[PDB]
Amino acid sequence: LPILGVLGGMGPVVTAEFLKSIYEYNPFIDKEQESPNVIVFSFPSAPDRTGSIDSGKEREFIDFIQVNLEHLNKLADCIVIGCCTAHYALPQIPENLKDKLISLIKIADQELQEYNEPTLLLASTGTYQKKLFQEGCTTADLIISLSESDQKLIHEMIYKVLKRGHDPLSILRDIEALLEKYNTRSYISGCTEFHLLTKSLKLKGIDSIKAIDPLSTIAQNFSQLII
Amino acid sequence: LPILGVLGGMGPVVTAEFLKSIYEYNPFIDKEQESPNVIVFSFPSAPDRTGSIDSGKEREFIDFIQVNLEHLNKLADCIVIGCCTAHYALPQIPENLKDKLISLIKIADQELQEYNEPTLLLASTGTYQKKLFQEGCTTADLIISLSESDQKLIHEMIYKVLKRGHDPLSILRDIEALLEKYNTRSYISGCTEFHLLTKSLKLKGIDSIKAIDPLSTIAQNFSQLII
Repeated sequence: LPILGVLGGMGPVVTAEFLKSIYEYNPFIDKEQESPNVIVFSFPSAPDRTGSIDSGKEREFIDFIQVNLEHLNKLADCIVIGCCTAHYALPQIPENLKDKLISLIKIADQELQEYNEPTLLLASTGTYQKKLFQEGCTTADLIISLSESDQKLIHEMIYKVLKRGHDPLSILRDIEALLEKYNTRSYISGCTEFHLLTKSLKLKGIDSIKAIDPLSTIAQNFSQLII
Repeated sequence: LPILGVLGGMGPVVTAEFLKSIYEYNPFIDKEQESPNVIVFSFPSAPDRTGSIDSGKEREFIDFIQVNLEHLNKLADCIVIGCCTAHYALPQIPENLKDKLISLIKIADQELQEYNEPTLLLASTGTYQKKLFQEGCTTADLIISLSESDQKLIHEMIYKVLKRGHDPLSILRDIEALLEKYNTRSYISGCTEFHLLTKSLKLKGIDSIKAIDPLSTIAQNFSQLII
């Protein structure tokens, strides 16, 4: 039986919501015993990702990621790091600890390739500084980058609303204004906390916005992805 | 930093909801880095608990519990098995694998001691057959037992509604009728899926029912319990 390992806690609110998504998207038919097997390491003590870039302390963060990948390699068959910015550490991690890894950047890339329309990357300044989507996606030409000022506003939404567990729909107007400003109807969840927004839109039946949301995709396609 | 280990997946819907409860009850003040560190083994492939009792296959179930306690003993500082019925396996498990264990039966017992009023045990036939609450609680005299017929109705609620992720408030009328039938205003979540009901009551501000709910208690008192 295949086990998904989740290096989580970045942040904890979205980590818990992702685990919930896994079972919401894979309801069992007859017995509970059919349902996805998942190991979650929800460690919010993980250093601030953008903080680790803005200060000099990338080594500290990379070690955190490496030690926990060592654990999860022994326990799980596939691994996901529940944080986009955190993927910046991967070039420094030995290749053996990334054999089972499913990249959120690549999941986003595959989805955007099918959608094939310009889409607004909603992400932290850290994710933008490290150019994770621009350097990782075959569909980089379809990715619209936020300006520096709008990146800082996304930061506020992430830290003041989403990470603190407040209603994700409270930022919907700010998001719709951004989409209108950048002339698109789609966003990429370039920050995992936008899984929370994506769920809230789906719950309300708001189909006007296309969300390229890697965590929703992983949950939805668990059967096929997790081998 | 103290880590809670959760042997979960019994069932998965309540396991995910419990992890969510942990962060809902412990909102951070300044930084995310303050928040609870938790390892969840959500393995729904765990054999049916009552099924393992009704068939002859307790050994199979005990081994499942033992192998995963071996893992979590190395990783966590405190351990919780997210299933009341599953506690029946503990007498067969070596004493070294239970040093870090926090019993849901004991958490319920401590709470009932403070409340000090008769309370209806909502639990599976398996939990009743094994007499986990009657044999484990100092406050056993305050525990009202469901009749055999009403135990089977609780079974239906658990399997048809709660485990399948349907709205826990859909069984509220049946629960209120039971409380009235047994002449009390309190229940014990003798089955972990009643954490889902407890959350739903709290969300709606229904204060007329007292829920002795071990998972809510563990989430709420994480700081003090998890050492």
